[PDB]
Formats: sequence, C-alpha cells, structure tokens
Amino acid sequence: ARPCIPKSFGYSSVVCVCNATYCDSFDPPTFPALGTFSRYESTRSGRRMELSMGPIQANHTGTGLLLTLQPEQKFQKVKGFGGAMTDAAALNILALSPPAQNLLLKSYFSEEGIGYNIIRVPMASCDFSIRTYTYADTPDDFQLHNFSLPEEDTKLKIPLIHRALQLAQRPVSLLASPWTSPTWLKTNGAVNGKGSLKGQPGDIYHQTWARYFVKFLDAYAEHKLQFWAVTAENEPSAGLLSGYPFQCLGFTPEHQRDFIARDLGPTLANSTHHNVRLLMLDDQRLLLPHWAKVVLTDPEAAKYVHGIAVHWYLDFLAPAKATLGETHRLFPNTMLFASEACVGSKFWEQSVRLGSWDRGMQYSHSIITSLLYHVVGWTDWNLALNPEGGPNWVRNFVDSPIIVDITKDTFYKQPMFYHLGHFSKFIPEGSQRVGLVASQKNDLDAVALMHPDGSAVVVVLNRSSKDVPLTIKDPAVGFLETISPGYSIHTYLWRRQ
Amino acid sequence: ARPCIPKSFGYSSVVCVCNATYCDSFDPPTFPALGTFSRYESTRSGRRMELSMGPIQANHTGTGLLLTLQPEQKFQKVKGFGGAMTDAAALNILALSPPAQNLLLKSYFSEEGIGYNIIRVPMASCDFSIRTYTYADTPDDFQLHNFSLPEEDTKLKIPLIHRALQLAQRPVSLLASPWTSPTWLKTNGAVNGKGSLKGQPGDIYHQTWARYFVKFLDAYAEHKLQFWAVTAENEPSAGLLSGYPFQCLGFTPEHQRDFIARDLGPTLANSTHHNVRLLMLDDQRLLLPHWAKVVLTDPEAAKYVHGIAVHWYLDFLAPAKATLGETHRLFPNTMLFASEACVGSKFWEQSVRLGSWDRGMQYSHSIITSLLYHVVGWTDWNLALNPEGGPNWVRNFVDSPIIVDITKDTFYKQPMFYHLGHFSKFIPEGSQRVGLVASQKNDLDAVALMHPDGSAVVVVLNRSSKDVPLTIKDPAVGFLETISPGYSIHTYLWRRQ
Ligand SMILES: *[C@@H]1O[C@H](CO)[C@@H](O[C@@H]2O[C@H](CO)[C@@H](O)[C@H](O)[C@H]2NC(C)=O)[C@H](O)[C@H]1NC(C)=O
Ligand SMILES: *[C@@H]1O[C@H](CO)[C@@H](O)[C@H](O)[C@H]1NC(C)=O
Repeated sequence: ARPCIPKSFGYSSVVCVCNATYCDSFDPPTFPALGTFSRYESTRSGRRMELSMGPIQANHTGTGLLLTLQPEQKFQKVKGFGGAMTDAAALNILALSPPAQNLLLKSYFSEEGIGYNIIRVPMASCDFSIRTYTYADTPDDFQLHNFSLPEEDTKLKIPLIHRALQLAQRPVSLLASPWTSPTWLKTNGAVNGKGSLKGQPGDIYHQTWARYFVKFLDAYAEHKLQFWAVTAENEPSAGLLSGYPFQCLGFTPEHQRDFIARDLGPTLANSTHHNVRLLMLDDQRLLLPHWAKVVLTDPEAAKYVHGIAVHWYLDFLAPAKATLGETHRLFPNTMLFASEACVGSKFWEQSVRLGSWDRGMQYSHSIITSLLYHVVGWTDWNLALNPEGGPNWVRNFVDSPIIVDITKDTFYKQPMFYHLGHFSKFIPEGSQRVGLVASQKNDLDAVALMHPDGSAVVVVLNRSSKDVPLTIKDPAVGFLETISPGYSIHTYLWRRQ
Repeated sequence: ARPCIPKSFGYSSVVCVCNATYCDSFDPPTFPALGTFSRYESTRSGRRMELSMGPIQANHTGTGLLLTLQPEQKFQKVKGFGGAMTDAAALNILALSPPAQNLLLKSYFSEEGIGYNIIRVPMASCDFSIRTYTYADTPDDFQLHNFSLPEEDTKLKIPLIHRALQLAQRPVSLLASPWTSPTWLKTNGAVNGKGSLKGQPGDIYHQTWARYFVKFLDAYAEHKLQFWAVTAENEPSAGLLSGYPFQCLGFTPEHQRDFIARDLGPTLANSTHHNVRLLMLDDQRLLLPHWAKVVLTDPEAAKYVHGIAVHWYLDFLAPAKATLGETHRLFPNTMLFASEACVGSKFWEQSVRLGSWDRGMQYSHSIITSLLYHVVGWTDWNLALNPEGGPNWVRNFVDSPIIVDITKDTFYKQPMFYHLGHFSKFIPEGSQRVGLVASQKNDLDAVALMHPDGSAVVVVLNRSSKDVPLTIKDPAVGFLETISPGYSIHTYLWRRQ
C-alpha cells in the first residue's frame, strides 16, 4: 500500500517516518504461479522491502555462484520472531497518540507489518524501567500475600499486549524473564551487585522464589494471557560480578541446576501452568557449552528443561561453532532459542544511531548465523525507545528498531527494523530450515527454509560494497537468475509445486 | 452496378440474397452537380438504397412541411460507424467459401458497400464465442509469462481484420473491450456470476489487470494492428449481479473510477500505446448521468477518460435527454459514443426475423436519436450471425445485419444493414451534425450534417404508413422538393458551392 517516507540523520542510510496518519505498510501477500518468484529488497541506498518478481527458467544463463536448494536435507523447526515489551517500550509507545500507537503495533504484528509472533515480558523492573520494583517488595512476606501487579503491568504492558494480539497475523507466544527477586531473599539485600539468593536450593528462600514464578503466572492469567515459556533468570552470570548496576540475581551454573531441580521445576510441575516450558542460561553465547554441560548432564534437572536461551551482543565477536555448534552436538534434542539481542554500547558510538545500515546488517548476519547453527527463534531487546535511547534508569547503551519522537508525535523505523522483517514476516512458525549449498566461496551470507505449506524462502545478505551475480537453483522448479547488490538484503519466495 | 436479389421469409419485407458469384453492390461513389441533389432510397416494398437525382429549386410555394437547414447550428463531430468482430462473426464469415467471403467483407468495408470505419474487437471470449478463454488462463501468473492469443484471434479475428482494412478506403479505427479478466484476478474465480477484481485499486490484482491491456495491445501490434481506443470494461454493471451467466467483471462506478486513476490510466500512459484513447462505462444509457458524475468529478480519473461509451438495447426504452443530453451538459468535452447495439434480447421476441423491416426502422430511429443527442459514432454488435442468432455459448441469441447460411453457402442482408448503410455510407469521419428545424409537428425523424468538404447530408426516416410530402431549405442553394414514402428511409446529398 504505502511506501517509505525516508529521513537522513547523517548516517550511511535512512530511517522511515511514520506519524499518526501515515505509516509504510504491506498489501495482503500474494503467491505467484509456480515458475514465478517474489523478491523483497532493502538497500543501504534507500530501498525498503520492495516487492518485485521474475521467472524461474529451466535454462541456466548464470555463470557465477550457485545456491542449490536441498529440500531433503532437513534441520530445526522454527518457533518464530519477536521482541520485548519493556517498561521503556510501553512508555515510549504510549507517548504516541492512539492512531500512531496502532500504526506502530501493526508495523510489528500485523500482516500489513512484519508479523512478530513473540513478545518477551520482563517480570517486574529491569534496567529499562523508570523505577526499581518487584511484585512483592513488602519484607518477610514468605507465603506471598502482598504479591501485586503495579500500574506498570496493569496499565502499560498488559493492555498493549492485548492490542498486539488482536492485530496479529498468526498466533503469538509469550516469554517471561525475571531480572531480580525481592531484595529480602538476596545474599546482598539489594536489587543489584554480587548478590545471589539466600541459603541453598530446597530451603524456604529457594521455595518462595519459585512460588513467585507461579504467582506471576496466575496474575497474568486473571487478565487472560498464557505463557509459552519462562526463562530461569535473565543473565544470571551477571549477579556474580561485583558492582553490577542493573537488577540482577546471581546463579552459578551449579546453582541454577540445583535450583531448577529441587525448586523451580517441581513447583511449576505441580501447578496449573505445568505446560509452560522452562528455558535455561538466559545469557551470553560464550557461557556455552559449559553451562549446558553442568545443568543438563544431571538427570533430575534436565527433565524439566525444554531449551537453552541465548543472548546476542552484536558489538562482540563470539564463534558460533565452538558455542552453539558444540552445544547442539552434546545435546541434539535440546532446543536453542535466542531471547535477547541488542547493539549500541561501543562507548564511542551514539547509543541510538538513526538510519544506521551497518547495524541492520549486523542484525541479519546474526540471525542467519543463528539459524545455520540450529537456533529455533530470535527475539529483539526493546520494541521501542526514545532518541536518547531510553528511558533507562542506569544508562542508555543500546539502539532499537523503532525510535519514538514524542515531541513531534512521529516514530521512526531503523534499517534494523527491516533487516529483522526480512525474516519474521516470511518465516512463520513451523517453518523448517533446509540445506542450501554454495557452489563456491562467496562474500555473502545465505539461508534457506521451508514453509509449512512447502514453499521456499531464502534470505540473502550482502555485506561487501560490490554487487554479486547469483543463481539460486531449486531441483523441482529450475533456476532463478539474480544479482545481489552491495550492502543489501533480499528475501526470495516461491511455490515448489 | 448490381441490384438486390430479394427473397421473403414471411416478414414485412425482404432480404438481399448474396453468394460466391453475386452480391448487390454500389457504383463507385459520385457527387451531384451544384444545383442538383442526390437521393438514396430504401422502402419496405423492396427498394434497397436506390440512387436517383433531382433539381434544387430557386423558389418554393407552399403550405406543406419545411425542414430548414441551419448551417450555423454546429454540434458534435462524427467519429464513424461500424460493428463488432466477435468470435461468432469471424466463425460464420470464415465458414463460407472465399469469394462468398470477399463479397461479404466488401458489403461492409468497400466503397461499393456501406464503408464501415470502425470494428470493435473483444479482448478474449464473450457470450458470442463457442468456448470460454482468457489470454492468461494459467493461475496466478502475475507477470503474464503465459499471456497469448489463441486461434480465435490468430486464425480468425486478425486475418479478417487485415482483409477488412485492405478493402476499406476510409481509414478504419479499432476499439477493444474485455468481458472478463483471468479468473484468478476475480473474487469469485469464475468467468461469470457476481464478481470483480480482487483487493483494491493500486494493488497487485489491479496492476496486473492493467498490464494485461498493454500486453493485449502489444500482441496486436506484432500483427501490425493499432487500436484507436479501448473501453475500461464491457458492461461493468453486469459483474455486480448474482447469477450472471456469461463473461463479465463487475465495477461499481467508484471501483471503475479508482481503477482508472490508480492503475489503467498510468499504465497506458507509461507505455508505447499511450496514444490509445480510453472510454468509460461500456454499458447501458440509464447508468448516465450517474456513472458520468462519479468518474468525471475525480480529476485523477478524468485526465485519462477520453469519452463515454453506451449500449443501445432497441427493444428497450430510455429517455435521451435525461441520459445523454444531461451528460453532455455536465461534460461537453467528453464525447458520447455508442459502442454496441442489438435487437432480440427481450425475453418474448424471436432472435432473427429475416427481412424484418420493423427492425431496421428501430435501428435508424435510434441512430438518429443518437446524433440528436451528441453521440459521435455508432458500433453495431455482431457483424455476422447464423439463422439461430449465434453461435453463442449461453444461447444468448440475437439478430444481425448479416445472417449466414453455411449449408447453402449464402448470406442474407437485412433491412438493418441498409438502415445502417443510410448513415455509415454517407457520413465520413469528421462530419458535423448541424441544426434542422421543422415548420410544424409531423411524423418524420430527420438529421443533418455537413461533410469535411462542406457539402450537405440529410437522413430522413418515415415510420408512418402515409407518404409525407416535404421540402428542405438550405439558404445557400435553395429548395429540395421531395416525398418521404410511408415506411421508408431516404438519404439526401448535395453541394453548397
Ligand atoms: C447465386 O445467385 C445468382 C443470382 O441469384 C444465381 O444465378 C442466377 O439465377 C438463375 C440460375 O442460373 C439464372 O436464371 C440467372 O441467370 C442468374 N442471375 C444472375 C444475375 O447471375 C446463382 O444460381 C447463385 N449461385 C450459386 C453458386 O448458387
Ligand atoms: C509457458 O510458456 C513457456 C514458453 O512458451 C513454456 O515452456 C511453459 O511450459 C508454459 N508454462 C505454462 C505453465 O503453461
């Protein structure tokens, strides 16, 4: 329907401007006849998910690199893509006037949008909140009667989550992650810094931290929202580092293991939410395969765990083979899921860089790499932030895909947003990654998956400056002749039958 | 040269039998000397455009009826006259022996015939086809790889058009019209029934439908044929009716308006055929002025519409003033044009009355009405039918100026043929209707036009049983004393210098 309204801010590309009466959107998707492919392009130079089409001819006039689809080579199945509804995000969003709010949600969740089917939901305050609270801050309340939900959950997170699910293309799943417990179960009695839970797994401190997990669940359920999964903690490696500034609860791998085993798992198991899946190690990729080795090799924990959740900090190198690769090898039946990613901390980079293509590229390179190493789903950090890059009670240190300019009632869509969309919109839940063979060495990143209905989808990223001539072969349909422009991103689709 | 060979089938008048060795034909056209007028005469009693000549008098003594030419009451200029090359027609025409054919084509297109200067051409199958087909029946071919012309076009319609042009000496203009789009573009997936273009204008369905016109014109260009104009759709209103039996595609006027502005207009504009004119509403009179108001008050639609096309059901009433007149008043610069007419649609009447005089009169009466109300030219329906009024695949049979009996290798020219001829032969493209006031109430239908060379033509029709004596005054030259025999049609021509 409506194209991108560009705006430069002195970066290598532009964002797209939406206010309360215009936003760039998509038409109900079409499915071109067997023999016909669809392409979506976004370029640094300015193009933004633009639909074009062409032939899958059975001749082969292309003499460069070949990408051969190998549909019989079958890999993991996809949970889906989304991002987190942090206090920050909820606040920045409700700054906007209601019509702007809807153009915004639609952008993320609608078919006119990019089809998010996941929302990560922090359990009380995190660094991206305007205050440090938990759901039971009243002291020595061990059976949890003053367990309540603040204005924050009741007015901000929850009604937006409802609206998000109304607009949604597809069914949406919900993920929870606690940052810190009530401070009267902490070795340090403080929402941050080197301070774990009190006593040892099994004891009453440990048993209450588990009941809070259940309570959060009942509480969100009165408002009629069920969770697909919860993480055991967000970033527990962090609570062992003295002077950690954000809300954090320490857990050595050995500690998480025994906690899940004796407390979290059994408590969850015995409750009406026994179907909510538990995820472990909600923390950085360099903590694997070790953390997995420790938690899962003990039978009594492992039987509760459904997946391992990881974090991409896109400012840092971290070899996938040695981390995720090795992790799948050691437990091929244990799913890998990416529960947070963000970029913007390099001290010398503005936290929010409006129209940064490099950052979009970094995003996609990260998701592709993800799926080539067995990952079932990728989840962004904040849905929306301000131009400073907040509101964060400690410091802005990360960008976001949508930035909200409250003073001008407009909001902007970063190259990030579209580099994500090239995946989330075209890989429904149930899709399965399938083989895809390069004919030769190439400066491109590629990935191929297969829709539920059995149609193909291949994302191609170019991070070099040079254009790249490319042929994608599909054994059933024939050859798809194309060029992949420098600094670009294509998502190709087609029927196979 | 050769006169009509008459034969009767028990109706009020005769047909002119023609075969492979004989057909009634005209001498090469001449002009009356200044001071003399020319007459062509057709009568129920058997005279078939008989040529005679007589003097223009200096003075006139009388109390009887007086038609006064008003050379300065200048009105619409004239595009011309012709008829439609439907599959049915081509098929009938092409099933006679070759010399039977040439004679049939010359009957319509030569100077020794009635010199048609328009052929309307259906873009694929109508109800006067023997099979349903589009040019793009492969489903979801949004790119129209498999767009093409089947035999109906390539061995029937085109060859016959080339031959028709060859024989014609006035330049012939072609007009093209689609009944249905491919079925994958339509909401109901059928060639018939309530249905329309999917989605909304500016979308992919609408963009394709547009491209289809251009492909259409591409293909006909490759066979060295250019079209003067196309219609936005044949009988759009019909596509809006539950149960509709034959090829169609339904537009509300808003739909048609928006389609024209957003898709059809631009697409034609950005192509080699931009010169091709575009006519809106290829439907019945009662839709005016409404449809006219809806399309023509939107300037993004108006800039594309070169005129308004109307269908004339002769068995059926419409008030000329409240329809055409009013429309001319609102849009004097959008030409009215008649794209179709037929007799024998109405449920209770026979499709073919061979030799029906009553039918010819119904023709000229209403072609004169057309001219009186700013219609710039006229296009009959099927050039040739069979004695059933077909073939037609929903059995939607109706009459035709020429009826072909293949078992006898013989075709029959009807009163309609000559009734049309009285106009088509004597009103070259560029003629301008002028005023003609009567001196008193009277049973005649008349019309006056001036040719491009400056000389006069007046058609006089008598639908009463009684001879009317009358005089035509033209101040430049004098008086024509004549009689309109009862149940007759006369065409008069004279120089003015
Ligand atoms: C076609 O029509 C012509 C004219 O009607 C027919 O020839 C005439 O009819 C009879 C038969 O010989 C003769 O008395 C006349 O000499 C003919 N008249 C003229 C003007 O030619 C002829 O029979 C028909 N042709 C065919 C092939 O059936
Ligand atoms: C369309 O046309 C091409 C070339 O003429 C042909 O090889 C192909 O098989 C056709 N496709 C379909 C779907 O009919």
